[PDB]
Amino acid sequence: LPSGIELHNRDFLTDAAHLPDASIDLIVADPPYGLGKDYGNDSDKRSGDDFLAWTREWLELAIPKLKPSGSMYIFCTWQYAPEIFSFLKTQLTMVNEIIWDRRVPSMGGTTRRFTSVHDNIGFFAVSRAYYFDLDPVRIPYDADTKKARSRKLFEGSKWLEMGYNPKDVWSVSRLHRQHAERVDHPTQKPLEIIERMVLASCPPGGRVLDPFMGSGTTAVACARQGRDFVGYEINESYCAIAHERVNAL
Amino acid sequence: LPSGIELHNRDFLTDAAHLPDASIDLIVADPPYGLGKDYGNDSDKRSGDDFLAWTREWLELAIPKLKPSGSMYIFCTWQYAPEIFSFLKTQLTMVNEIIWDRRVPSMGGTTRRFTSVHDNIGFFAVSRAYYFDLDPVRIPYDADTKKARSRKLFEGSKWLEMGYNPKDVWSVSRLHRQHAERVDHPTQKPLEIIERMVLASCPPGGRVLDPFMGSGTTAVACARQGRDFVGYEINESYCAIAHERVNAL
DNA sequence: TTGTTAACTAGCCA
DNA sequence: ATGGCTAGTTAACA
DNA sequence: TTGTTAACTAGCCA
DNA sequence: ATGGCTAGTTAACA
Ligand SMILES: Nc1ncnc2c1ncn2[C@@H]1O[C@H](C[C@@H](N)CC[C@H](N)C(=O)O)[C@@H](O)[C@H]1O
Ligand SMILES: Nc1ncnc2c1ncn2[C@@H]1O[C@H](C[C@@H](N)CC[C@H](N)C(=O)O)[C@@H](O)[C@H]1O
Ligand SMILES: OC[C@H]1O[C@@](CO)(O[C@H]2O[C@H](CO)[C@@H](O)[C@H](O)[C@H]2O)[C@@H](O)[C@@H]1O
Ligand SMILES: OC[C@H]1O[C@@](CO)(O[C@H]2O[C@H](CO)[C@@H](O)[C@H](O)[C@H]2O)[C@@H](O)[C@@H]1O
Repeated sequence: LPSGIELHNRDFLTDAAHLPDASIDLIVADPPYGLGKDYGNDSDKRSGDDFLAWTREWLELAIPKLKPSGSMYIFCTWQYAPEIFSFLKTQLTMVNEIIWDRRVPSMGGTTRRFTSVHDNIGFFAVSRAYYFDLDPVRIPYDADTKKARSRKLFEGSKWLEMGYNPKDVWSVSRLHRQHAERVDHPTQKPLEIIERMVLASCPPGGRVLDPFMGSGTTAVACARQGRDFVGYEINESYCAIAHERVNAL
Repeated sequence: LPSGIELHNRDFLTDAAHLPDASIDLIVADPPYGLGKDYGNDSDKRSGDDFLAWTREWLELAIPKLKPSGSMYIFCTWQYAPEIFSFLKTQLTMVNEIIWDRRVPSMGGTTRRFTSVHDNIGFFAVSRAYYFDLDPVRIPYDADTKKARSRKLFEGSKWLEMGYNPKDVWSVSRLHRQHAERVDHPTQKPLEIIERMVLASCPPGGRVLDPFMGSGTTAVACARQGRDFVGYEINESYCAIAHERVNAL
């Protein structure tokens, strides 16, 4: 694999010790949500106080690995977001809560509540001096839409000419099973979302840690965009897929 | 003043005794977020532990008013939601976390974080047997979309023939100052989303409590849908607007 | 145009 | 305390 | 077609 | 301690 792409087929909680502290620029964490999915293991078969307990366990291993300029995005479900976010706010400062609007709702058959269509992303920072560069993640307008938004009072503004902030709600559809990007993983994440996080919060060439990389989506994002990557995945097939994904760019 | 609609220019926290315990079917709470706004008072000038203590205070007076079949929606900001939702999960059960996608981002000037385009809403219930009816709030398809979505596998399905679950992300644009629904209030909530709350979670004839009603958006929703309403707002200018909005029906 | 499917069924009754 | 049966669930990829 | 604005800048310096 | 100054911020209503 490319230079700084480290794919470790190891359990993160037993191998984090090997990771030097204050050595990571960004953590992109998409840990098991506690939703009972089949990852080839029981990672997502915990729930309630056990899952929160386990979530603190790995969080405490990972946080020290952050450089004083580093940041972290952590995916979770509204079912455990308040407790997780509350805990992280005693360790880090929360810069943002990003809502990933997945467009395609979860199935089931319910009629007694609203259907799930968002995941929660918590954007945290070690200190007020965190690295964040908006320019590479700015969304430029097409011609028609730029014409619709332009006004004398805005002419020349950066948001208008270079592009606008993605905001705290990211509308990006889940990857259909037949989507070109899809691989044999149950909980894949659109590269679009992961790349944005990598480009705005990791200095180019910086190091990004993904404690539970699955298909190496973060790896791919770091490969392109030129950034370093350390990642752990217990499932060997996932580690496999990941290598494949990174050895195709 | 229509019958069933009752409006008060008082502090809820001090008049809660007047509200019989277990008399309300739904609480639509759009309380101060803790963001520095000026409602003619300093209610939104609290922050940190001081905001949350006040938040959990009025919450403790409101909850016992909910009948066993009751439910609640509480608007809040990501900056205090994890704490608020964590506290409420110890009292009630959380059925959903609804994201209000405001569409129009907050202004300021930053480039150091993601701009805000969502407020948070916690949907809670006293008991597992909470009232909830989706049919009044199903979103029907237009000829074009129904055609795009229809497949033999889905033909005859309630969600296709009648309309879909609005989901837990609600993309409804904030009300522009020049919008015909806009009245002189700094933080008005679109009736579209308040009405949805009233329709799904309050039986026709039920009583709705809004402890910080502001401009009366919940009063109007109930009036238009045949629900009873009780509301509180310490600012009389706002209270007058609420009278007007209700009376113009 | 179409087959297919994706991190987040649930209330009864037995 | 625990299943299983039912009526029920969408946007977008190929 | 264009004016205008909405629940949530942020760091520096005299 | 405290303004003030800076570079800077969008979709949609009328
Ligand atoms: N202790 C552990 N160490 C490393 N990986 C783990 C551990 N426990 C669970 N996992 C993996 O973490 C992954 C969580 C997934 N959400 C990762 C998905 C990944 N973001 C993707 O886009 O493909 C699963 O594939 C698990 O197998
Ligand atoms: N103790 C209190 N009792 C009643 N109202 C209060 C109290 N404290 C603050 N408020 C009001 O609560 C309101 C909160 C607003 N967000 C209401 C807006 C309302 N949802 C609307 O759509 O117009 C403000 O108008 C405050 O003045
Ligand atoms: O408020 C529901 C919320 O609680 C969670 C964990 O945060 O589950 C806990 O509470 C449930 C209450 O219905 C219990 O069923 C469950 O056993 C307990 O762990 C989430 O499941 C849910 O989002
Ligand atoms: O700090 C950004 C600041 O700009 C404000 C201040 O009024 O307003 C925006 O909209 C105004 C109405 O025309 C413009 O005059 C102003 O230049 C523009 O930035 C607020 O939205 C915001 O706090």
